[PDB]
Amino acid sequence: WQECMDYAVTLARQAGEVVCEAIKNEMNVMLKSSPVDLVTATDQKVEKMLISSIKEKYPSHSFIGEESVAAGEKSILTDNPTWIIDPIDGTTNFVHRFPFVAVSIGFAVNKKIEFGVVYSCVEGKMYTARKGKGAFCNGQKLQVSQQEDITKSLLVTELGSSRTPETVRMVLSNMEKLFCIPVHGIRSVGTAAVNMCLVATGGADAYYEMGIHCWDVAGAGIIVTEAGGVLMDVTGGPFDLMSRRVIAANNRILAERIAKEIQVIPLQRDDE
Amino acid sequence: WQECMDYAVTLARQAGEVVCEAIKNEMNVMLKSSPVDLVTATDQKVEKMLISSIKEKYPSHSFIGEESVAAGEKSILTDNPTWIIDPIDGTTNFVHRFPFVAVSIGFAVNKKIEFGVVYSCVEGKMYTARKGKGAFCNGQKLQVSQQEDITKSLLVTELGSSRTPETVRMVLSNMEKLFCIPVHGIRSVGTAAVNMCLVATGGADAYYEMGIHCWDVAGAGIIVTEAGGVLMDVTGGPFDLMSRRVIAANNRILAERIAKEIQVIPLQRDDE
Ligand SMILES: [Ca+2]
Ligand SMILES: [Ca+2]
Repeated sequence: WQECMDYAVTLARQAGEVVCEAIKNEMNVMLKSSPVDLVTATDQKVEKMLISSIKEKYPSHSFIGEESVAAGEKSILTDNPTWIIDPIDGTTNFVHRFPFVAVSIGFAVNKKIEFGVVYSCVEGKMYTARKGKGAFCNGQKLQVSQQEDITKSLLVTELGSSRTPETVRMVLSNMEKLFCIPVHGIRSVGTAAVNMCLVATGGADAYYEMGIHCWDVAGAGIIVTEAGGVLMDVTGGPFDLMSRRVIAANNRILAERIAKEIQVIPLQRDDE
Repeated sequence: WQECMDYAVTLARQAGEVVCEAIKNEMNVMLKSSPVDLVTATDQKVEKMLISSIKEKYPSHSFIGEESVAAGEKSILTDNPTWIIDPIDGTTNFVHRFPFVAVSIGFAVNKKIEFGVVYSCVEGKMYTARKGKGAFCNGQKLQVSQQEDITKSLLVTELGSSRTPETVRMVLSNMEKLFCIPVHGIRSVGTAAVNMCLVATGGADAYYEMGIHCWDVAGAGIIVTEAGGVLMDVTGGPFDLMSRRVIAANNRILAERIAKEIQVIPLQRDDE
């Protein structure tokens, strides 16, 4: 695994260089499933780069990538060394030049995540973690916050990709329950990976969301657990990479409390 | 006014250094009017520092500061040279080490903002604007985005300091109307002054909020207009620095469209 990991880091860093030049040029903005689900030619270009480079040195391995699944590929995770890639987490941010866009590379062996690389381009911050070895941002070790009281916590979440009134009302209703506990506040920078990395640095205490996909959270989940945090399903049960739901918190006390307060939204899983 | 402005940029960088050393330490958080309305000793220290230094060089000048008003001073704006200060915009972010924290200085003469300085401490980004002279971030000229189509905008807003069931429901109800137009998304970085500065850079298209105060928006408002944007009331009327409500937008087509969808919350003015 370490050989794979340091290749992943040189790859994440050059894919990030591509994204950072592209953000300052004109862009072709295209639509995937709706007027608000967006893709650009840079997304597709970076995933092609990443998957071809990895196949070259590791032909035996599997790949789950956002744009590949958009081009009809499948997201079923098997025990084979799988690379789970999102070339640009933050495409809406990227299109707008809102300054938070990340490349996320997650690696799973036996359906368990072994390492994660998340590179935030505009900030120039590389976050990395390998199981048992700690979580880092540009060499500095990270640790989650120590907060255990929900009325003193700062949470991060997103409003989601749907615009169906009933799903939207459920998202907002869940934000209302949390907000009125009361919590100190809720933030949204626009990318699931960066939201989870801010939890790993201790800047936020918890992140929760329903509607994400495995490629958005694969790389950052292990940066959270290796910074001392916790991953959990919104049922309060164990985290399932393919279920489209995640609570990533500094500790089990806040995660359980968030799960107790929010209601599950119906969604198709990534392996269905 | 240019000498005042050169001084004011020196002060903001100094105060900003105080805030950035202070963020790395343990803090005693105090409460003001509710359990989510926070203040720390640094808020007060940086504010008394800013007013002492300016009052040394400029003894005829008036001041509106957040903690000074919290200490019984009055928020009235007259045609006198007035410095409008918030020592730390983003106290809740400061407390959690969530990295968007700003020092803000607006200077008004004849009740009109002449110049404004906002220093985002943890990023090391100094934003400045002088009427008729343009807005800059660290020496780089800024320009708002060109978007005139609401269904393709990215908006920033906050969830507000109130936690009264009714007000929270109107804030979220207003947010649901805009979300469902649709728009591309909504972000919240935790501070009025940095949210407005992201509109000035073209990274977001508009910012709206009700419940803010004249010290939160005095420094950043001039930066948005000198970058090519407009400030307006949520009612569509003229922007009033004391009415607790603002739309800072790239242009009047987007600002008026946002004013159409959202409903006003009754608020108690700053000058009463
Ligand atoms: Ca993506
Ligand atoms: Ca403040």
